[PDB]
Amino acid sequence: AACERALQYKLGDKIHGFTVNQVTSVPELFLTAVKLTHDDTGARYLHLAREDTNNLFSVQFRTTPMDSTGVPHILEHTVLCGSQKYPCRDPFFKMLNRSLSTFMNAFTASDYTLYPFSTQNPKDFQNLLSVYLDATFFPCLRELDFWQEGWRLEHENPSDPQTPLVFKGVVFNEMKGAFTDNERIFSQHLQNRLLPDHTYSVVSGGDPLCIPELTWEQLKQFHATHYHPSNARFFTYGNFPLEQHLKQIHEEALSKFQKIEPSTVVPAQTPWDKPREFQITCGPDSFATDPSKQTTVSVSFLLPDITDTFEAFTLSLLSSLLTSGPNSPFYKALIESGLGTDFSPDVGYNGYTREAYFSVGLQGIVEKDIETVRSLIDRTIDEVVEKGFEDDRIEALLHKIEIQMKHQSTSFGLMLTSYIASCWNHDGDPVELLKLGNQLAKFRQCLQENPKFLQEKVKQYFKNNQHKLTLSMRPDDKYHEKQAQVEATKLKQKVEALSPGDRQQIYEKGLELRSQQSKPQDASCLPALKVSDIEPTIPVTELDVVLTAGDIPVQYCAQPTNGMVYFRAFSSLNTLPEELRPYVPLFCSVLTKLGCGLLDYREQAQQIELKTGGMSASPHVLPDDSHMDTYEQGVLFSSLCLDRNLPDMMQLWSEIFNNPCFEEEEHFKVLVKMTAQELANGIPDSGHLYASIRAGRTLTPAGDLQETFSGMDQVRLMKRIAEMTDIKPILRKLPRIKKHLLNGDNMRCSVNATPQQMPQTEKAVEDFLRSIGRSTFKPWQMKTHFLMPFPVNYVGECIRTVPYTDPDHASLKILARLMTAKFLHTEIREKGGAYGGGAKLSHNGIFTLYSYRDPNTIETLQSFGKAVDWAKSGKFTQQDIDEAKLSVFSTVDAPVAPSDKGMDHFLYGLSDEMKQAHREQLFAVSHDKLLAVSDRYLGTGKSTHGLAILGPENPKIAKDPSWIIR
Repeated sequence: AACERALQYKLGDKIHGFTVNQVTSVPELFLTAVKLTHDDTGARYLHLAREDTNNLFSVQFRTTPMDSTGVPHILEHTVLCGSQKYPCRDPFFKMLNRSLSTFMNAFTASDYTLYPFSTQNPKDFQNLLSVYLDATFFPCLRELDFWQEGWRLEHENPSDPQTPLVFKGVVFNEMKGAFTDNERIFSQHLQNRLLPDHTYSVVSGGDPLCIPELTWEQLKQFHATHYHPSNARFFTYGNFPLEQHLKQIHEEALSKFQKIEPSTVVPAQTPWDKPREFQITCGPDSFATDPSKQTTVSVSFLLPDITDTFEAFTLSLLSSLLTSGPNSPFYKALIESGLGTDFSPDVGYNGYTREAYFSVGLQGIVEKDIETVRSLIDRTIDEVVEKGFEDDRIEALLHKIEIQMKHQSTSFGLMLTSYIASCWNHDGDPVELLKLGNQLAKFRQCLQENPKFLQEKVKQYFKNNQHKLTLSMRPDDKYHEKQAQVEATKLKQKVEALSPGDRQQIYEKGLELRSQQSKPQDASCLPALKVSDIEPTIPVTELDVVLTAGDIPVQYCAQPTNGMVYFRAFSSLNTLPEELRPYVPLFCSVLTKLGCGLLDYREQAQQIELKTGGMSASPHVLPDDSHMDTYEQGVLFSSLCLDRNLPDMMQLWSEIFNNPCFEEEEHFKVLVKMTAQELANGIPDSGHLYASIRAGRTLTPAGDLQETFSGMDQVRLMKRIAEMTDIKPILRKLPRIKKHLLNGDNMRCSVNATPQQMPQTEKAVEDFLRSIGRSTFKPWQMKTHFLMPFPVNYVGECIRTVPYTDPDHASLKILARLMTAKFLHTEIREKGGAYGGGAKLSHNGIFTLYSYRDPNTIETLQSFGKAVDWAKSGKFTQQDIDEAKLSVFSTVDAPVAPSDKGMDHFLYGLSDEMKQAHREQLFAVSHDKLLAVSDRYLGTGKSTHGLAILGPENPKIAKDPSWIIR
């Protein structure tokens, strides 16, 4: 096994130029941690050897910007457009089709950047590790790649010099979209204000007004100073041997550098002595939203540095105690006070920065109450100092921590790297941060030996700490108007300062960039795989449906879930009246948080968090793979629990079915308002999803109903519901849904658990099931534009293909991945400047066309017209089809955690006879078939086309009478 061998490194062993410094076991996580340092370049290596296939490698570079120009983000964003060993254009989004990797993506945060990737096939791991090593340590920083990828000047047509020069770029629109997010605006301003001393004072992502002050030479110097491997943290996770990683790294990249000192350390923020206060302004509230109540307030403190692991542990626990749940002091003080609608952005602990900053505050309040809120918060802290915390809540919190320690996930390496990145960015020993068990034992001991421990901590960091702050934000109806005007003024200031020779230079450089883009060029220099590497057969999983008292089919699975238990239960909806369908999402939202039998919502929530590890309920619409318009709707009462707490949880579920409290009204108002706000916030960050859903509404009964359950109609409805003052008519609906959905008539349960816990689970599930009651489609074309005050655009469009078992559906899943990887990724992201775009084939058979953060709309609708023409013409080689197969078979074979194998058969009904049937219709894909399927479905007049676009108002779009404006 990986762990046993990995526990066999002796202190002081030289391994391919590395050195052994510390090895430790982590049994609560079942892994082994190894710390190594290179004898010359000083880069740190962390190896988390753990017996899981999906291995991960990540390289980290501390990027400490000193301005808002946005240099570290663009340096990260551009080194994915060539290098020395692979001078081909775009090595990254070409290796997205020459690898079996399930994750391959890169991140950049305030004071660091980090390139991880995780995969399962060792040869593919070696290939992509070489690609990253070369494409970060030795990139050819073409100025034209900076022009394409960062910011540049360009006419409305690089061929015509008679149209004005505007800014273009991908990072530019990326940040425009990122700061379309009011939460992000607030958090950015808060971090800048509370930490104004040093690098956190400036927008490391670059402000959409301060990007143009960045020049190519600055970028090259930032790279030459920051990406030297003395600023390199290497982190690898999984079962592949260590010698491979170290040998490849040392004898590929590290040998060509020498030791420097990375004078980049972020210094401590100076302590204030007087509480401060500020004011920021943001964009308006989406649609019909009362202008009065849109203010936001915070009171954010300053916690110690995260070099001391235990102090940060204790303060994280304390913040969770103070903020989370209807049993927390600030929930009772602030949330139920009737002023706000939710907590503030970044509420609770935030250890992202060098020093943690607790935050707390409302939003949706009226301005005149700000001092009120402040007083509340201040007063509330006082109360805690004189009371403390109820012991049962502490026990529930520790139980939840234990659950999150034990629950097995598919992507453990990614979570480990994204969890230790911040703490290890600042010379902090990361092994100590992995040992949750040791620190929980320490926490229990320290809490027991002194009863007032948490009271003293709250006093020390909330009473006697002067580094407070009180930020307050207000909506401006013309915030983005002002941003556009100042950007236009900056454009004019930058343009008139240019000689005609430089104008001709810009024009010729734009033409050369266009040539470098649209020229069909080579990619053979990169390593790759073959479809002879995709495994031919997948192992089968053991299922055993067991009818239990008396017609309830109850699947079971025996997985190594580490002593945890995963109950699930799908209950249908066919007998429900049609008029109560829209509120079914609301019913599921409030079902598990209103009162169960003899308990009230605070007691029930304390139970739920004491016994289980979460108890949700969320409607699904599952389509059928033997007919186009056959769908099974229904709610999925998922759950989770430790082994011992199994009957208790099950009793809870019975209580939730038999006796839900539909008369607690104040907490229902609170939950409705809070969740409606939470749905109103999210429309930007998932604009393409909403657009695609509204487009595909009219194609499929399943599509229309999924639009009702999660489309824009849902947020519209919830906004209408949280506005009302009389919530009686809505709370009088819930019994009518409980009497149709909380029974055992049309219900199929499921269980995942270790075999040793299988008979006890049999008994408990049967007890629960005995403890419950036992009582033409014509596709049609619609267009729709949603007026949304955003800078960037979100475009959707759908096509109606054939469902899963149809032979043609198999080939389309290669074409859809083919168009994205070759044609759409170029004519949308690299040319149109968007953040993302392409096509997918939904499991139901909807060929959807989407765009993510698109500066333009009509071109993309036309770029989609050129998408079918390019495919129908067959202008792709045979290896291109070999590329798509390698891609899809890295998506279809994405590893599944013990918690869900197999939930596809339980939900969608895919027996391993039908998966292998489809898996071989994909190996049987040839050039002639892609031509045969493309001209059949995607052609004009061959299907129905539903369109939907989210974005700012546009003259041409609003003109066409063939469009609907909403």
